Amino acid sequence: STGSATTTPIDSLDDAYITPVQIGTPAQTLNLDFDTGSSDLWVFSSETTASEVDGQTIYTPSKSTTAKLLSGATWSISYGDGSSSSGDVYTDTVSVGGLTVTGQAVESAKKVSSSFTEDSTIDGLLGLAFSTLNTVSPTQQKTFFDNAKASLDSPVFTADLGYHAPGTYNFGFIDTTAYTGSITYTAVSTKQGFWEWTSTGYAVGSGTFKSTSIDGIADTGTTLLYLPATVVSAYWAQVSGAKSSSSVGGYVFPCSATLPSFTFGVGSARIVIPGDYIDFGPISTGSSSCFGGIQSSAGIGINIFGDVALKAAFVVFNGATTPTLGFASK
Repeated sequence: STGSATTTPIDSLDDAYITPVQIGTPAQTLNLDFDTGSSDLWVFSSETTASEVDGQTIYTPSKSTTAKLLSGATWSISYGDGSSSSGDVYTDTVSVGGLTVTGQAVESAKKVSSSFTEDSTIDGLLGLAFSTLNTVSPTQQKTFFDNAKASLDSPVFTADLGYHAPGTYNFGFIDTTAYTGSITYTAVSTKQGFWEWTSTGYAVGSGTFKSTSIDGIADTGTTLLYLPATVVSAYWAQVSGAKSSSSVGGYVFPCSATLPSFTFGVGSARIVIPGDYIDFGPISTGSSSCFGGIQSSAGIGINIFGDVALKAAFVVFNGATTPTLGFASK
């Protein structure tokens, strides 16, 4: 089997991408944030505290003839940005782009943190990291991909995120028309439950490539590119007037600037992030100070190749017995 679904930016900045997902019978379509940095499929629901729902579409398990309460199971998650959610668990039929999993754990939120409530465009998350990170207790549950894998034509999914435009998540096949050149594959460590890999270095604009190992995660659920402070300083030093602002929370730059590109290495291959992809717009409405798309990871504990990096590439998440990642230009 295969599946293919379009993923759409939630706003004009590409702050996140939403993909329609069919849950239950008859289908209830919710727009979920596909997140290769986490491993829970959780949704706003008829069980979510009413004051914490503000425009999201909800899953109502009582209206699904295939929903079954997973007795005794609860979940609770906290994300790297400080947001969180928790609740109980159903199993139900879940379909993405024509690919159907029966008995998928659907984690129904009883509580969500304010950042989720305040984002009416995201109805929940669909985790695509390794199932070892799934938070369901006392019996950990499998991700949608883990449940589908054996049925897929090939045990892979691909992320093809658009810049200021829709893109595609495919399951079970590699669309050879969706990229240019070849796909360069690179080793993955699953020891932390992430799609963790090592970039071979970077360049700023037309500058020379610096060969240096940068361990990080491929994370579709993180907006920005978070890299070591040395790398980030080298980038922003090429933007007149850019500076790190403690009060804003990162590097800012004059909105009048033209940003240089940023290149990262994948083995001997190179992925070029155009400068425009690094512009996240005014820090507040009407400001002439703009927020940068490359930020320091120093306070995180891990480097994160988020959407800023991934949308410059066609990315293969190869879930073979020994997982690997592939990157192609497009």
